[PDB]
Amino acid sequence: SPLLAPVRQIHAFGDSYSDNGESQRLTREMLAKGIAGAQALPGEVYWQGRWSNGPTAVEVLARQLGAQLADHAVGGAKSGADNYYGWMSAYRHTGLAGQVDAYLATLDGKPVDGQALHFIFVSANDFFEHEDFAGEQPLEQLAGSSVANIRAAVQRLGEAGARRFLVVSSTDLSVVPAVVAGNRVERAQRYLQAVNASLPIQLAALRKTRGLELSWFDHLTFSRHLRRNPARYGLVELDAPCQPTQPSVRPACANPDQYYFWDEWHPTRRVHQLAGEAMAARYAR
Ligand SMILES: CCC(=O)SCC[N+](C)(C)C
Repeated sequence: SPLLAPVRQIHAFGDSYSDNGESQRLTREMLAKGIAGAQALPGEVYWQGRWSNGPTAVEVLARQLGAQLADHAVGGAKSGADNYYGWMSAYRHTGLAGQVDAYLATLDGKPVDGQALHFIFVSANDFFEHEDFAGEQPLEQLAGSSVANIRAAVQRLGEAGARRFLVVSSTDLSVVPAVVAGNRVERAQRYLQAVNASLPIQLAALRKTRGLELSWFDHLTFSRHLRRNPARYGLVELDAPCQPTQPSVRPACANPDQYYFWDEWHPTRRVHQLAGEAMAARYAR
């Protein structure tokens, strides 16, 4: 199958797996304004506003493709309007649907770039918020909502003029250290299988109806290759965070590039690099 056409501009939408500074900017604005419950995100033990110790995967992807990046993703973002952090809603809707809305409002009349790649990577916070705040919805129904929400984002961007998309699957929530510690490995498996079975069917139907260029990145296949043969990728430690934060911050491991996880939820820069390189692989430079 032929490589897809080159990419010169990316518009990225999603959560802390893509965020390159928005949760930092937004939370300082929320702190300055006095919004109740606001905290400085991501925190002290993170690199330059990323929720990791280096560039996120979409930033690597942009580098790999020779593209410029406008990264609208916000740490904590859910697939609908709002954030894992409920207190942000008093200031901005920073979920995927919020990000789409702000991107389209910020065009200032001008058209959508029909050549820009619209990059969508979200859903983990749907599961985390459900599990952390005792959500009552069955997981299959939550998965349904996540899927609807993502499809609706692509439909809305398409309606406004976007033509090119890369949508990332659920990551393997089942091996995230926070999920292991919460004894929630089976819930994560069931959730991520339901999103990843359904989403690509919905996206294929939309891609055909609206004549889109839509690529699907299966992040679970990707992390299964990394975790089955880690020495091949220079990785040694697959389960412990390099930078513990929970219950409290402790000293970082000395060899973070041999680690899969930076904190209890987020991958290291080395995993982000590998993912961004893999994501670039269906596109011509
Ligand atoms: C995990 C994908 C994200 O955006 S991190 C946001 C906050 N949390 C406590 C790690 C869920």
